[PDB]
Amino acid sequence: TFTSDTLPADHKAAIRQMKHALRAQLGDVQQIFNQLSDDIATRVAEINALKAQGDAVWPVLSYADIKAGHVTAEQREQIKRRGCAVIKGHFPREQALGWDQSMLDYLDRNRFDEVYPEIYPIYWSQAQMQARQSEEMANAQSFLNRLWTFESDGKQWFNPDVSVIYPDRIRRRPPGTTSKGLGAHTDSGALERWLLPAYQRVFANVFNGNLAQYDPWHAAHRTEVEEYTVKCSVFRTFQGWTALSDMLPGQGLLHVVPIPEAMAYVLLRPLLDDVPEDELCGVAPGRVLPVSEQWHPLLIEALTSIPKLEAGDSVWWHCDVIHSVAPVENQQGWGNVMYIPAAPMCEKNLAYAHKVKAALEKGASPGDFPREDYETNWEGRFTLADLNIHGKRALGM
Repeated sequence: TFTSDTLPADHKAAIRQMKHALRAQLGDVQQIFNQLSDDIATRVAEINALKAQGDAVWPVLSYADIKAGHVTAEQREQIKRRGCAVIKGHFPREQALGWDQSMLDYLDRNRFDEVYPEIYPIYWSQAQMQARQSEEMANAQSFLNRLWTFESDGKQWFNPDVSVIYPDRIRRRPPGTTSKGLGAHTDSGALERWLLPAYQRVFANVFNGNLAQYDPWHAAHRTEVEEYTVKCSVFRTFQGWTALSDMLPGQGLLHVVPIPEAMAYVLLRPLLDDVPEDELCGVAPGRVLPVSEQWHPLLIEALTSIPKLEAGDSVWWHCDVIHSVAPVENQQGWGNVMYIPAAPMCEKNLAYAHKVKAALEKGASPGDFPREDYETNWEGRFTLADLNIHGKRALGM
């Protein structure tokens, strides 16, 4: 047919056959697209009404409620409707600020300046690993993972109560920073969204025109997705990060299209009649899937900034959620973040977990990132001996 488990040799030819196949399957894609657009528009309307009232768009939950298990059904519903969430006070402010200073002292101790939106190529600081295997992070990941329908029919697609250690970096942006930011896009695959057999199953109700039956919270088959090698090696239910510093409004902040089903619009857009044969509305090999005003005006107008944050808060967004980082000139305040996602245990993530453990043991850069291995001979590094039981399970040990 047109699907391919790995990068097709001639991606343009594969794209042309996929369009012919799916357009035939859809029958009247334009009509389907208009209805989906109207539905998405109801959400955009809700969002603008909230913004007009100065009301919060991003769902806001207190970590206190997550910890006590007192998040209401209405709150859970809201997160599922918006596809994102802010966890207030996930970690006390002084703990998050302490982590930031701890990592700086770690860098000084190992003379980083002599051996080396500045993204730090460090992964094994005490702060990073302790935050990752903390009871607070575990409670958050479990809660978020459970917003998904992970058990479908007679199969459990993933363990929502155990998330794998996904070693990532930290980003520090001091006052005065001027950055272009990052254009709107989605991760977890680009061309794969259309050509990967697994994604054809995930988005079956999108490509067959039964949008009413498409549920972005249905986990089935997402765990079978393997991004092309031209990259993320794990299945994430939510991307996310913890604020290491307070973050002020308008200062080049994270924005998202708080509509998880927006991906359906993205998937059908290239199938309309104003799209060149070979083109996929900006999608290109080895690049993140872009979302623009040119191809997705309805979606771009829904981009919504995170609200003001205090160090210790954490923000999360569904794996299909479109996000960006607005540009900033002469940034006020700091913009420090520690990236920590939610990747529930499953065959795919267990395979990466074994690799993570080996990298940790050596203090080397994780496979998904550039091979810099700065920490291989650093002192004060988090080691296997520092792992608590939760950390061990998160590493498939």
